[PDB]
Amino acid sequence: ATRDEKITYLRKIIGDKGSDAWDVAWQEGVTPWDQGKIQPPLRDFIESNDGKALVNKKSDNARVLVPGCGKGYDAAYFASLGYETLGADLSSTAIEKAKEFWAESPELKSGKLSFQTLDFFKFEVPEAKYDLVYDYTFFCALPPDLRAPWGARMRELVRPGGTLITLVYPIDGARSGGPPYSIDVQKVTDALQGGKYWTKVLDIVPQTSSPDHVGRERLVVWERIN
Ligand SMILES: Nc1ncnc2c1ncn2[C@@H]1O[C@H](C[C@@H](N)CC[C@H](N)C(=O)O)[C@@H](O)[C@H]1O
Ligand SMILES: Cc1cc(C)c(S(=O)(=O)O)c(C)c1
Repeated sequence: ATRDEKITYLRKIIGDKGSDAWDVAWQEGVTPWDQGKIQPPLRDFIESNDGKALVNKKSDNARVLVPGCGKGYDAAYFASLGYETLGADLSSTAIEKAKEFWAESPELKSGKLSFQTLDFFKFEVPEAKYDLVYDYTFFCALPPDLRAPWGARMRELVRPGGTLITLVYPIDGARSGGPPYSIDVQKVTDALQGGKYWTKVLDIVPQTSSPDHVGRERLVVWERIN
């Protein structure tokens, strides 16, 4: 019942079952990551002018992908802004949980918001790709040997000139624990760039962070270049 127990039990299935351990933890209720809401830094950036420039540039077909959406809080936020948003998670339970949590959302009924059980590493990239991708508590969930494929998949999922927002969390330092892995902007930079493929347009410390997130989180905005 203790959070530390739930993390220890979670890290035990990931060692025994691997990627299939995520749907196991979702249906078993062991979801110590679920905060019920989007992180404040995401809203403040979008409502800022540095973020406004992206929301006003938004075309009438701007597509947003939220890998590892969980219950799809961030995905529902981007749909509320007018984006054709897709929430993708490996767990079919989580996708079913997101569809209940946002059942009354006008965007789920209209189709702007969509929740699908997809594999970030396996699903077919749409031809038009994605104008924006948001990664929170997904890169830090992947084991270290999957970060390079993560950045490789991000290079093809984001269209040229598109945006990849990465809320780097948790920035805990030398903590060698499993999920959630301690990450920094450097680890995200190495995975994304294999000035090769991306441009770090913004790297900021969020003004309004969750209290447990203070000092362990940075919002980084990447642009896909040629
Ligand atoms: N290869 C994958 N493709 C898609 N989703 C994945 C993959 N591996 C793990 N996940 C999902 O990533 C999520 C990680 C969780 N910490 C959820 C974090 C989620 N972003 C939240 O804020 O609640 C789980 O829902 C997993 O099912
Ligand atoms: C994948 C994953 C797992 C856990 C347990 C947590 S945490 O909320 O407890 O820190 C986070 C943020 C991500």
